[PDB]
Amino acid sequence: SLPKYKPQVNSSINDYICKNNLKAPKIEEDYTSYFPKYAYRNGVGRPEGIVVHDTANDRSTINGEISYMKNNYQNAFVHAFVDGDRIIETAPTDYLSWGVGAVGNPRFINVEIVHTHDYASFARSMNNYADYAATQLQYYGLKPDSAEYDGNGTVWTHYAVSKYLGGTDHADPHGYLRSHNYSYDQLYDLINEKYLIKMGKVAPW
Ligand code: NA
Ligand code: NA
Repeated sequence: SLPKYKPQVNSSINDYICKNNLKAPKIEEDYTSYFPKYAYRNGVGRPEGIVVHDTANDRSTINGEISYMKNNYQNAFVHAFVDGDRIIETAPTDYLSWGVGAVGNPRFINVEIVHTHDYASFARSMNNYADYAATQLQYYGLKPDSAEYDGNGTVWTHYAVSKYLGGTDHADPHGYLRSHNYSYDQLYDLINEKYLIKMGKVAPW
């Protein structure tokens, strides 16, 4: 059989996710007819990676975030939102979204983490981000490569886009993940494992 993934980053939260065999919900669509449908720089259907954002909002729900975004889409919109219960895709991943400024937008799928308020719901939200991201990497034939420390790859934080590409100055998701005793590198390891499970290279949970 296939080898179990050896975690490359210690994570008691990822251990919890795996041990309890958490299952991500289905990706559901909530598209909006008036959002623009613009190409990535290499074409429609040509994303180069995916960005981790968080809503920076301790009070909102995923429904409130989506309501706000549909009203303010000319200022910002993203591809999807995840929380502890749902994965909602709000724009097709084949077209760009307005989520990470003028340099990153023509390159990357943008996904927002909605804030959660207990341990189990936070863990699920991480599992859900990672499932969605691994799914996109697989579908588009991208392999996980973290850009955090070298400015190159297919998985980016908003912070990394601000640091290496410019066009924006946000610092998500580091502070938010830290507040829940997690980190971007633990998330990345979870994306990597899930990608490898989907690609049939390591054992499913
Ligand atoms: Na898609
Ligand atoms: Na890299």
